Amino acid sequence: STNPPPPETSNPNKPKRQTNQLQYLLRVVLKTLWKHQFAWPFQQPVDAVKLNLPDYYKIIKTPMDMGTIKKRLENNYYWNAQECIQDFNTMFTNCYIYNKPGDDIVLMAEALEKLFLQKINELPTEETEIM
Ligand SMILES: CCOC(=O)c1ccc(-c2csc3c(=O)cc(N4CCOCC4)oc23)cc1
Repeated sequence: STNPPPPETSNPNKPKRQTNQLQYLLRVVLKTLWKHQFAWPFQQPVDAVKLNLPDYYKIIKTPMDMGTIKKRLENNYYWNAQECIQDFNTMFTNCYIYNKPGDDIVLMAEALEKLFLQKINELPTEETEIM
């Protein structure tokens, strides 16, 4: 068709780790985002073939979505919280560079992003490890 396989969520070489900030991201930030009115387009990888998105994978070199992010959180895939935050920003900016400003999907991403920036500002200022 063809869609690339979902992004990796497990790191054999890359070391596993957990912090109170990654914990807050999973148990609070992502839980709030997941039930937003506009979460559903971002809950799984973009099926660009079924959606007939021309050149989507030529233009979007790093596909990203909240289902991948959630599983990476559940797999301690991230070293720290800022790494998780980068995947969220990649998901939002993917949508902004691919679509006309002000389109429906862009409005949905913008509203999710606005909620996301609000919740990540509740993150503990100090990072502390977890077993
Ligand atoms: C089977 C039903 O699922 C959906 O309705 C669905 C799922 C994911 C997306 C989505 C996520 S990012 C993104 C993008 O960057 C651009 C497009 N477009 C643009 C051209 O109009 C059409 C959707 O869609 C998406 C959109 C709809």
